[PDB]
Amino acid sequence: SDCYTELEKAVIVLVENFYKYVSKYSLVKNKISKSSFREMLQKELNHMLSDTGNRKAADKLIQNLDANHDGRISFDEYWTLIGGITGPIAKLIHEQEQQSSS
Amino acid sequence: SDCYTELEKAVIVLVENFYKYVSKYSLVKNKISKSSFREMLQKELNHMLSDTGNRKAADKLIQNLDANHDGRISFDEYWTLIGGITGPIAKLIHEQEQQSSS
Repeated sequence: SDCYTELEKAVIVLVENFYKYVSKYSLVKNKISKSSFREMLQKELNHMLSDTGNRKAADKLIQNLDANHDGRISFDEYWTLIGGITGPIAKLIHEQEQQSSS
Repeated sequence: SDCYTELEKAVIVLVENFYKYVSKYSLVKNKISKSSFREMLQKELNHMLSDTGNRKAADKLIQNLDANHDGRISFDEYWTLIGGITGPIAKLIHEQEQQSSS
């Protein structure tokens, strides 16, 4: 009796927040523009973004990925883009759930 | 009135599921063993792991990271390790919460 850990439902929810944008197998034959990652990020990850710098740290990754990428999408592509925003604010996140020791 | 998106609380929860293992700033002077990632993964991400192959897809990353890494932990280290397990099962996740079209 197992509850499904928050982390684990969350790895499910992150996998859906990406796979919603393809038809199940379709990583080349039906796919988004990589230019929607940086835009969908301003809808589904909106509460840490306002400074706009956190979004500039998405758009830097787009161009870095374009240089290497025909649009054979990889599952690893989206995951390695999220880690380029989740970084400068990453300390600040852990410190917001505390807020009592700067 | 904003609710805090599941994805976004979940990026918080992932950031906590890592930073709980350092004293806030301490990434070199107080830090975990990289051998704890592959082990803690068998506790907090337990419901997709049983096959044990998904865990061998963690331990493969550890050895790849050791060759490059004194233990100056980055925030990006943990995040790029989670993507090495979240991959072969990644399609299977998106297919499980649907289950109605193989």
